[PDB]
Amino acid sequence: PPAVHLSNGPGQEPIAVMTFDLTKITKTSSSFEVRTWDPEGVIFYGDTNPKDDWFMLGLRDGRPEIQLHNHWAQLTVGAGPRLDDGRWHQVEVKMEGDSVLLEVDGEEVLRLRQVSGPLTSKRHPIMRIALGGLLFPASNLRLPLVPALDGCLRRDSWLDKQAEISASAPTSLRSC
Amino acid sequence: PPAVHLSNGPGQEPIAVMTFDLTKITKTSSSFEVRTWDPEGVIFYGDTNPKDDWFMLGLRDGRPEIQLHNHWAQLTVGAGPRLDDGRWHQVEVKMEGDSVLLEVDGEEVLRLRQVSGPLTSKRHPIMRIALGGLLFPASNLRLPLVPALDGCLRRDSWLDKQAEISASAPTSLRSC
Ligand SMILES: C[C@]12CC[C@H](O)C[C@@H]1CC[C@@H]1[C@@H]2CC[C@]2(C)[C@@H](O)CC[C@@H]12
Ligand SMILES: C[C@]12CC[C@H](O)C[C@@H]1CC[C@@H]1[C@@H]2CC[C@]2(C)[C@@H](O)CC[C@@H]12
Ligand SMILES: [Ca+2]
Ligand SMILES: [Ca+2]
Repeated sequence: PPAVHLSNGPGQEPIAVMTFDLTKITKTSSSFEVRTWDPEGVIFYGDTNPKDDWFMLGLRDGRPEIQLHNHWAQLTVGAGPRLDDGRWHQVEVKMEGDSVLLEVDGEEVLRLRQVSGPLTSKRHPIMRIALGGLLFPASNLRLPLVPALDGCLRRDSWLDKQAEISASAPTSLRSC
Repeated sequence: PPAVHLSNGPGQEPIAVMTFDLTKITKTSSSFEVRTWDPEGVIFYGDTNPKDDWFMLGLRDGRPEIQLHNHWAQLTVGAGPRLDDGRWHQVEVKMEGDSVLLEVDGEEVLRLRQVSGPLTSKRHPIMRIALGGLLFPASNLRLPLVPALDGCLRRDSWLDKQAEISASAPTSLRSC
């Protein structure tokens, strides 16, 4: 299975950005496998607005961390086991009603409840997903961390491929 | 080791309430072991103000759930494995800087960051801890649940015993 490096060069920007049309979404889940020895960094970021409607899944002290900022909630939460042990880990993020669920290696490790309304029914119908980086300065995070994540990603599926509008990459993706 | 039932009668109120003087606190951690087959309910509640400075640790769908409401954050978060398997489980809740940490059976399963300033340096210097129930109607929770927790508690330590002002129990505690 083809795998890509989650950091390019200095690791100051995402390795890829995908844009989706929220009105065409019929699937909200995203899943992938990640391998790394890096204890801190951004796995993926998402927003419909970089100022007040954004989300970030990363690692801090080797463990998953989600920072989220929208009309309903603003939080910085760590959960789950360390993933920086150099082993492949299955990760899944999805919506379940008004909640965001995080599953690691088959187990639910975190459920952020009351954080969102239906996606398709959101104001701005365009969602951006960035891999290995944010779409705003790391210093503007609720809790800053250094975004560079020295790791590999494979078997990824992002939201609903049928709603994907476009995909870009500042620089060509590197294979692991 | 002596153990007590976490629910008395209809399970509409806590089995015990302890009050502490925050200025005398030198230890914030609380720990105990719990056993139960009940998937939903309140393990313990805490506040300095039932309207806008409160906290609740309970179970929903068998898993830990924390609801917290204060000047800095307002959240409803689920995390960790199910604990309603009828086996004894070690649980520890403590402050680590501005974060609230939750450990289950020796493992950190949840860290709510940026949710609080130093306790000793809080406005109202009195904190109440209630076991097996809340100090306000369940309907006023951020996300209501039925508080009755049919389970047993033992080996409990609450905050700093040297700062404990008093302890009450609506009805006499029952042994498991
Ligand atoms: C977590 C989700 C959904 C599951 C999907 O698998 C990944 C995306 C990333 C973007 C999140 C969105 C949930 C809703 C958010 C928090 C909006 O309020 C602002 C950014 C959005
Ligand atoms: C979680 C803590 C601390 C660890 C201790 O072991 C238990 C108590 C319960 C009460 C919490 C407090 C943390 C600060 C809170 C959220 C205040 O803002 C309002 C209620 C307080
Ligand atoms: Ca890193
Ligand atoms: Ca119950």
